[PDB]
Formats: sequence, structure tokens, C-alpha cells
Amino acid sequence: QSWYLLYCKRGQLQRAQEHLERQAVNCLAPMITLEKIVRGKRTAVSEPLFPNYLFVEFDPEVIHTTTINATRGVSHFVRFGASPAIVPSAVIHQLSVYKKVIITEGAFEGFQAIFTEPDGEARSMLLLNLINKEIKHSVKN
Repeated sequence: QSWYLLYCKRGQLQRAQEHLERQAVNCLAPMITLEKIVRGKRTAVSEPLFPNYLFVEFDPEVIHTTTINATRGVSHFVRFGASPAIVPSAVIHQLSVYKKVIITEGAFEGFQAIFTEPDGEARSMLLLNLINKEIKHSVKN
């Protein structure tokens, strides 16, 4: 079982997540509580950490790429080896929820920045870059 990053169509993230859950897949779409200017007011908000993205935990052999895509609302999988769909590292996931020299420093600093970034679309990029970074380190190291 490994994690994956799905990007969802304009407004089907919610619907898709339900499906993949009715199917045995685990989904994770974090929200971030931020203080943004609503109407001249600094109102606290809860928005998606990273907009239309949805992490998915399933086993390639049991349900593979192919079928998870069919899930109504899923536009695509993020990919490292361009052919392969990417596996976020067990550690990239850890830092998302509760909270060596290159995994830690990539993940660490990476998420501090993601957690400080006012809009998610910008975070998405920062997450993707961080993921690409972390995967390379897993291989080369």
C-alpha cells in the first residue's frame, strides 16, 4: 500500500473522495485554517491545504492506477518517473498531519513554507516541488 496524489476536476473532489472510499481506498484532503481578508475583515477561514488535490492510499496490485482514474472526478495522477504515478514518501505524509540530512531538510523547510503560504495553488506547486525533491533523494540515496 502506498500513497498517491490525485488532482480532481473543478468541482468533483468531494464526489470522487466518496467513491474511492466506498471502494476500499483511503483518501486525504487536508484543510488549512488561515486568517485571510474576507470583506475588509480579517476573518479566520478553513480552506483546502492544496486545492483540488487528494492523496490516495491503495495497493497498485489490488486496484491500479487505471481504475482510480476512472473514478468520476479524477483528472490525473501526479507522476515522478513520467510513466509511473508518484508515491509520496511515507515521511512526506507524516509532516502533513500531526505537525536524513536531505530528507529532513527537504520535508522540514518544505512544509514550513507550505504552511505559511496564503493561497493553496501556490502551496500545490511547493508540494509538488517538494515531492519531486524527496523522491529523487530516496533513489539517489
